[PDB]
Amino acid sequence: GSSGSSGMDAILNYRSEDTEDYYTLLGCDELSSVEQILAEFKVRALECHPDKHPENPKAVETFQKLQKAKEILTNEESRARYDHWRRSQMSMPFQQWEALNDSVKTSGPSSG
Repeated sequence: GSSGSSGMDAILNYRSEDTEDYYTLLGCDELSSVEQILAEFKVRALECHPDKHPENPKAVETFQKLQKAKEILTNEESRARYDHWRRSQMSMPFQQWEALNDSVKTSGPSSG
């Protein structure tokens, strides 16, 4: 004989997340390696690429935060600084601090 049929697993969790964590953007952590951090950035970035979806401008943002974070992480030097700022939970955002580190002068006027 021959019979059988099953597949009632129609349960998924695609909830959203309201947070601005450079680590969340790529869904990785200190454990994740550079190679991987890039792979996810490519798929996650392409899946929401602006060029592809010219009708959806907002997308640009998602790609802007994906390319930025991916960089700050990919580089052990830049990342190292990020973590430090976290453990210190400074009042100002990493962005600001970053500038201070490089130079104690006004760097990057374009904010938005």
